[PDB]
Amino acid sequence: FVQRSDFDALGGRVTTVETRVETVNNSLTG
Amino acid sequence: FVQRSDFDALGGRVTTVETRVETVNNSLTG
Repeated sequence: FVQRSDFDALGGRVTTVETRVETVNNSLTG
Repeated sequence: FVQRSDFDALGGRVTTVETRVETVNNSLTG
């Protein structure tokens, strides 16, 4: 199985990418 | 619960997307 810390660590990366995928789209649209 | 294989399988997708989100931004910025 997998520990809670590893799952929470991966959750931060997913949230961070969700911000960048929209910042990049907004930056280039400008 | 969830097995280690499924967590590691999802880890590859997150890493792959992290590369594409920057390649796409760099390709369009060029």
